This record gives sequence, structure tokens and C-alpha cells, in this order.
Amino acid sequence: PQFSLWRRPVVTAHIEGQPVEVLLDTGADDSIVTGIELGPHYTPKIVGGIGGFINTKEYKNVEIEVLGKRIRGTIMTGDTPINIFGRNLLTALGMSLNF
Amino acid sequence: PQFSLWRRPVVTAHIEGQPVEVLLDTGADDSIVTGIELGPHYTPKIVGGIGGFINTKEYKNVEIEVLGKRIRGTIMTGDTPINIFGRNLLTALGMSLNF
Repeated sequence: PQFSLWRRPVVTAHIEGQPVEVLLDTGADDSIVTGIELGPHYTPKIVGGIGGFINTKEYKNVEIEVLGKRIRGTIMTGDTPINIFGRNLLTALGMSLNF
Repeated sequence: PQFSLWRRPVVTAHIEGQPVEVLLDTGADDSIVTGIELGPHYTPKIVGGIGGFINTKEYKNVEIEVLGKRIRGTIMTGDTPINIFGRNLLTALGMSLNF
């Protein structure tokens, strides 16, 4: 199936059974969400975006449900204005940029 | 043809005949580049990214060459750490997010 880019390629994912709205975003190496609690077990980060950097909490082998797929993968949590699924999760999902 | 997301979907565009390396990025509404002079004729902006906002110069019906296509479209210029072609230019280019 497909996403044409006339609208934001936005979707609903359950991370550990909580549901979040994420933008599928080719331009990110990682995936940052806010709004969900992933717990105690993390290594911190610093991510760079357009206008600065933010402080995030890095979580590995995290349960993700999205597009009728069950995936395990790394997610960061922090100060993001929008939730993104970066290229790390799109490779896993089997996605391509077609033209 | 296609971009699988194992590598950054990066490409070379000529904006007004100058060549720039751009990341095709689904997660942007617009396209911001730095490094090129587009001239005097602009309306300013403020774009929001992850960590803040930046100040940009908005240019319309700008000549773009990329992927053996000649396109006209809006580009912003400013403080971007990476050059991006947002969803505004990918619709024009005939791109889709396939899975």
C-alpha cells in the first residue's frame, strides 16, 4: 500500500500497548516520541534537530505495533513537538521511498 | 526506482544551477537549504524543528533540477544543519512511501 505525500504520512502505533500518533519520517535516523512512559531502563541521549538539540532517553527492544505488524526496536523518549518514527523503524516495517 | 532506508535518502539538486546535496525527508512540510544565494525577493519565515525554531527566507517559483526533472517550487533558505526537501517538493517529484 502507499502514502502519497499530499497529507502528512501519519499513523497510530501501540508502544507497549499504549497508542500514539506518529509521523513516518525519512529524514530521521531515530524515532522520538513523547507522552508515553517507557520506564527506568535507559541510556540517555541528545538528538539534533533544526533549531537545536534535545535530551532523550534511549530504550531498546521495545514492543511496537503498527500497520498490523509486531516489531521490536529502539525508541527515544523526550521533548519532541511531534512524534516521529525515523529510518530505524521504517527499514524494520519494510518501507521504501518510490518515484 | 527506489530508496530503501538503510542509508540516508540523499541526493544532488541544482537550485538555479548551483548544486546542493539534499535529504529527501517525509517529515518536513517544507524544504530548507543553506549555502545557496537565492536573492532579494523573499518573504521571511520561522520554521519549527526538534529543539526550536529557525529564521528563514521564503522563495517562490525557484528553479529546481533533481532526478532528471525540472521543477519550479518554493524553497526556504536559513540556518539548517542539513538541507532538506520536504513534502512540498516530493509531491511535485512524484514520490510515495511504499511498504
